[PDB]
Amino acid sequence: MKKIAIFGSAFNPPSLGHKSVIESLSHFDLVLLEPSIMLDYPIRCKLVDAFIKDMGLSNVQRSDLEQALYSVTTYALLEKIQEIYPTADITFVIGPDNFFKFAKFYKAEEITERWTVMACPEKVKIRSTDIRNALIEGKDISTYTTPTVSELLLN
Amino acid sequence: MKKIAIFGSAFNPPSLGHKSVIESLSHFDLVLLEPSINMLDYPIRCKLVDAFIKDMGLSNVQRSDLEQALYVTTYALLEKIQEIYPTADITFVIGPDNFFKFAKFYKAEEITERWTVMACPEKVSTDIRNALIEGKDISTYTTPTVSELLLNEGLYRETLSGK
Ligand SMILES: [Cl-]
Ligand SMILES: [Cl-]
Repeated sequence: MKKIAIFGSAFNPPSLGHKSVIESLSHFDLVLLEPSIMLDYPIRCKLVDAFIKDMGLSNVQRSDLEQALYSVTTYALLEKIQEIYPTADITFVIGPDNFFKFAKFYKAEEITERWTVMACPEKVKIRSTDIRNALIEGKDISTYTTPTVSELLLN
Repeated sequence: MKKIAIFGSAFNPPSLGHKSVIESLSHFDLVLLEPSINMLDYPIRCKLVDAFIKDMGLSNVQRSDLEQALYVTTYALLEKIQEIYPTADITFVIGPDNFFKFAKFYKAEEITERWTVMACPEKVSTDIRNALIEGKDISTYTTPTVSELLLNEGLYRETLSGK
């Protein structure tokens, strides 16, 4: 791996919103989906695994760096992935909202000395709260996420 | 081709700081350097950028002059680039200083709706301009052919337009 992108999110649940970001990253050697430590962590991990299967994109894997680090800061996460892959160049994938407020992040300056920070457009716009509310309300969520994820959510 | 990164800068003059950003973009199919419009005249900056590209020896980098053609906000520039390469995915590249000032860009939010924005780390131009005016060594600030052109034409120290 030379170019590694790491995309942290609640993935609560993974949605077509996340997919619209992740599918833009085909030029990276490895794209790591790191679920943050309401759906509990083990279920979110299973949902992310289903999501990855559904997307069928060769460069995407789930990462669990927060598990050994466990609050877990972006800095700590990037430091850890850099230690695992010393020869790689690391890119942190962020939402635009956080991109605009990055100066407030713990060790923001230090991050910008070491690593790339990338905001990808959210071409599909879906709030997690809206999906989880749809589940409670009993409405169809098949167009909100990928098929295996939706099957797992209903169960 | 499919992944195109655009890096705008004054390139006034191109430095090892610019190189540190551009060399991180090997994963893009094409990287376009767009010089913007103590400011050296645009055609001279273009000449420096051409030498800089040759010096870096990175096969995916080209100079682009679409700003000259539009004579220009980032928003307008990206719209034009998307027009020229309609099937490409475009990423706009900035360094840390513009990164923390990005909200101030014209239609910054609309940019993020349409295109990827990437802030690359500075691992390594105003220091060069200062060293040239004072006769100090610049060989550690820029690439060899750029240094040659800066000195030979008396850029900054004696002229800004070469006229
Ligand atoms: Cl989420
Ligand atoms: Cl500059």
